[PDB]
Amino acid sequence: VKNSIIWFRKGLRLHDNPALLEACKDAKHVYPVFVLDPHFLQQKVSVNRYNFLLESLEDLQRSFQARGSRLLVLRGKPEEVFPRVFREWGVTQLCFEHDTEPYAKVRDAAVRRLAAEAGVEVVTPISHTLYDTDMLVARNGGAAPLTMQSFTKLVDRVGDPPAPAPDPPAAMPPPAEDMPSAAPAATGVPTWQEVGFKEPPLTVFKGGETEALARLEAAFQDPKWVAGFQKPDTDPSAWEKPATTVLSPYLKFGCLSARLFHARLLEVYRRHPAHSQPPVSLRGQLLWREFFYTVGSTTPNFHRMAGNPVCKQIDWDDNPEFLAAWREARTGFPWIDAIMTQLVTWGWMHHLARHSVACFLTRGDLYVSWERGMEVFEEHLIDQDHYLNAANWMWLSASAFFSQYFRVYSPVVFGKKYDPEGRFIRKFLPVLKDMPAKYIYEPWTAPLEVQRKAGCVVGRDYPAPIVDHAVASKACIARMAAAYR
Ligand SMILES: Cc1cc2nc3c(=O)[nH]c(=O)nc-3n(C[C@H](O)[C@H](O)[C@H](O)COP(=O)(O)OP(=O)(O)OC[C@H]3O[C@@H](n4cnc5c(N)ncnc54)[C@H](O)[C@@H]3O)c2cc1C
Ligand SMILES: [Cl-]
Repeated sequence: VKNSIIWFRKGLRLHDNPALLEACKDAKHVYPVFVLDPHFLQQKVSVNRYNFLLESLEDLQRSFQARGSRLLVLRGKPEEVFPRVFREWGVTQLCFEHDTEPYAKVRDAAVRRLAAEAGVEVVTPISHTLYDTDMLVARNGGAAPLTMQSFTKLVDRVGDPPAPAPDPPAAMPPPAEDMPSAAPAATGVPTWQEVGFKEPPLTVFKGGETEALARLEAAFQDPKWVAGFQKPDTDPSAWEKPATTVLSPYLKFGCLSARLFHARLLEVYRRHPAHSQPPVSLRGQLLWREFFYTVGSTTPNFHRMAGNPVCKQIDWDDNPEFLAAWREARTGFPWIDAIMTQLVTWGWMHHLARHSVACFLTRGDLYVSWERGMEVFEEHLIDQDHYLNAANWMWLSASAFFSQYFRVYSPVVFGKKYDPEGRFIRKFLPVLKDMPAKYIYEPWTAPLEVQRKAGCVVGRDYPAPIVDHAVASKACIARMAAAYR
């Protein structure tokens, strides 16, 4: 008979899951499997992203039960768990979504060999990205493009990406009854307290495929906003209704199909001929995701500086005092400390908001390595993608893709253009809620009668600025110009 296993790592979804469909085809029994590392928290990972993953698994659980099945959350490592359940369940086929990530390439190489030892068929379709990221390198001559212009001219020569796969059947072959490794008490979705977190999550974005589809339909309620989308013209100060889609946490874990997003974008573009074009368009943002995935999967040490052939060797300073003040939201700049607060509370900030902290820490003011700030993002960001994190942090440090270090944001004037009243600051930094808008972005310039009337004395309730931006930026820019020579 055909007993199959659909292995979930990314792509935590039922729509456009081309492996679920193969695993359910002519199958007597289907085993939805997610391998969960029981330790990991004893080795880095906030309770915001892990609970977002757990909520995404609970959404798959309710979706599989509504179709007569059940999600199996197995404990242990894949190399130790799969050889057991292969012969316990009589597995003849193993399906899982393809992953071009470095740890994944090793992990999958190991499982495949084990699946070949047990006479199991391995089917790995491509559905996490838009196109075969390897066909994009092959058609280009054998090398990945290094500019967005050249990549967008490449995908247009390939054509439209594959359409989203059809929905799975309303009834699925359930797991076999009375299997020891499929016991409900052992294969259940754990909560954030049971895995070893003593702190509750504070994010406002819930995980799951159901929430990803609902937030998708909400963004497409106004097709005029979808068509004329220009990313660089958005608001980094909007928090009640973010100026963007906020679909990156769902696209990272796979709760939302990139093929479904692109297909819905083309439907709106066909009825709006004057829609925005890449890279500023909504489709262009998906192409940024596809551009960095193509380059990083073919580039050695992409997540690092040393050994990276595409990164610029920069003598970044080792200054734990500046790094700690930056990650603890105590730099003295309310605009910076608000975004670094939104980082640990929500796990998501606007793209231009992430531009201000990454520039302030690196080539702008503190001259600290982009790897140090990337490690701080890798823990709090609920949308933490390996290739997208690394390329964007090299972008902001003028170490790759970006070479314009004379462009430094002011930790005081950038946010004032969008939010002169400081609504964003008063929300995430309530210690400055009564400060007048004239000194909200520069509290150290406020009079002391003013400071006390508002309950924020600089040096007692809110720290002074750790650096002078005019002095710090002048010194960092000069060193960047020497390195680029
Ligand atoms: C220092 C730094 C680190 C970042 N780290 C991450 C990360 O770990 N994960 C992550 O998903 N994005 C990362 N980004 C990119 C960008 O900030 C986010 O994708 C964006 O803020 C998410 O908002 P959204 O989902 O509303 O995007 P939208 O503007 O609505 O775009 C929709 C989708 O396009 C993709 N996208 C958008 N902008 C980019 C971009 N610049 N690069 C690549 N793909 C993009 C995402 O999949 C996103 O969900 C980083 C950017 C910076 C400057
Ligand atoms: Cl600026």
